[PDB]
Amino acid sequence: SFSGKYQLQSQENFEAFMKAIGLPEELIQKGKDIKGVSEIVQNGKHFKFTITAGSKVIQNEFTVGEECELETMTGEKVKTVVQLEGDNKLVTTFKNIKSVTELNGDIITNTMTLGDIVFKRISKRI
Repeated sequence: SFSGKYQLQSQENFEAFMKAIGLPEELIQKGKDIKGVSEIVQNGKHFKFTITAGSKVIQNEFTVGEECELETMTGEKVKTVVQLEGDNKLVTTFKNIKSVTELNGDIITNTMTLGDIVFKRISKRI
């Protein structure tokens, strides 16, 4: 069940992943190592997720089994269908970014793979 606040503890590969997709040294320097709360509201099939890492508010909205335009870091509004396995593993791909947001009780583990770089956020439910 994805409804909850999730504060970041440890992120593997923020500055290598964010430069490799295509961001400046301005939005990288807001959340370089400043912990962000992803405030997720699961309302059945209608999801939203509000990432606040430093001083950069990216509020997103998808519905599971519907083609929904999502505000990613470099891709300004990118269409992708988000398929849910059960109620605790979201499985999607934006442009060439395999985003797997798997819940492990409290720990929301977003293992977001470009190609070689694995951006793993380890975020416990506060």
